[PDB]
Order: sequence, then structure tokens, then C-alpha cells
Amino acid sequence: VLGGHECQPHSQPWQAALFQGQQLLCGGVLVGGNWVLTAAHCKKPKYTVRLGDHSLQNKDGPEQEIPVVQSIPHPCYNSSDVEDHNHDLMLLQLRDQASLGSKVKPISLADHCTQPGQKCTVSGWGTVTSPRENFPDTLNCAEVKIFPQKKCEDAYPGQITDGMVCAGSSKGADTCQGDSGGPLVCDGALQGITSWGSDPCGRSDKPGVYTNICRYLDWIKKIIGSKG
Ligand SMILES: [Ca+2]
Repeated sequence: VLGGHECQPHSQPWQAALFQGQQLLCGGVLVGGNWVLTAAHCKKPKYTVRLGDHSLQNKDGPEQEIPVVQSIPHPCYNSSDVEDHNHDLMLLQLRDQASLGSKVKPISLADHCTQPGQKCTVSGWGTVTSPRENFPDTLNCAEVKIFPQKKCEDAYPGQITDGMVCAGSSKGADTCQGDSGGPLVCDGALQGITSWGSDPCGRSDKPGVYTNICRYLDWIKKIIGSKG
């Protein structure tokens, strides 16, 4: 997270993280008790979701390390075409139900699509600098603004679909490598999932690109609304 700051600890109780061992893979969002939403390009055969975390190295005390027993990418997501990022979404089913409270808790899915100029929040453990990477130990937060789609399209010509949403900052706040799969929160709801962006991060002319969650409501709800 460029141009941001260290989040107040556990102020994003929905924040998740994908670990393989001690190696941090991606961010994630807790949208249900046993359900974690992330980016499809983070798919791995085996990994563990960590919740209630702030410092990667240090014990904060909320941490819950829960393995995932099912990975469900979006059926129209394509790993073949690189740079076709459309439908970058995956739901991870947790073996165990998460223990919930002020420190850990699912976030409501946004039932509205957003509007340009909407101020939002991104969080993650991804690099705080770019191009020279610095991966912080503590979760970082930044405020961003929803870009109009046609500015988004012109920023990445031909690469933007209606399942994507652009969010950027004049002062350089942007998601970066290691934040993928993490939350985009607008008005206390989950508006998006960190998908991809430009090189370097935090370019005034290039906003971050997030999977537009208002478009996927019926697919997420169906899977997480099942008997699983
Ligand atoms: Ca910790």
C-alpha cells in the first residue's frame, strides 16, 4: 500500500491474508463466517488464511490460522490469458468457522455500485514503496477515490471490463504487489477486491484496478449462501 499509513490495529477486522507457511501470498477479505474472498490469480492447491492479524512477525493476539478446504475461482476467470484479468475473483472456504468480534468479523458486500469521486479505503501488507519494494510488517491503510470508467478505460486501453473498477489517488495512495486479493471498502461495505495495476504503483495517471463487487453479488451470495 503506497502513500498510506499503518492502520490502527484491527480497524479492518475483515482483512485476511493467504499464507503458504510463513510466506505471505495475497490479501483476502472475510465475507462470511467460513468464507474468504480474494483474487483468482492467488489460487494455490494448499494455503492457510490468517485473520485478526496486524504485525506479521509479532503476536497481536487475535490471530486465527485456519486452513482452506475449498478454492472456488470465478468460472469465467482465465489463467491462460495473461493480462486478461477479467473476473478476478475467488472464494476460499475455511475448514473452521472463524471466531468473531471487534477484532475479526465479516464485512457486508456492497449492494450498490459506486459513483465517481467516492472515497474508499484499501489495506494490505503489500509493498509500501515502488518501484523499490518495501514489504512492511504491519498492515497499511490508504484512502482512494473511485475513478470513472472511461478514465479507467483510457488509462488501460482495451484491458478494462465492467467487472472492474478503478480507484486512485492524486497524492499517490495505491495498492501494489502483495495487496492483491485485499479489500476495497467504500462506506463500510466491500466495493472491490485488489486485482492489478500499473508499474510503478502510485502513478497519478494510472489508478489501481479492482474487481467490481457489485457486479458479482449473485455469484458470491450463491456460493456462500449454500450449505457449505
Ligand atoms: Ca501478528
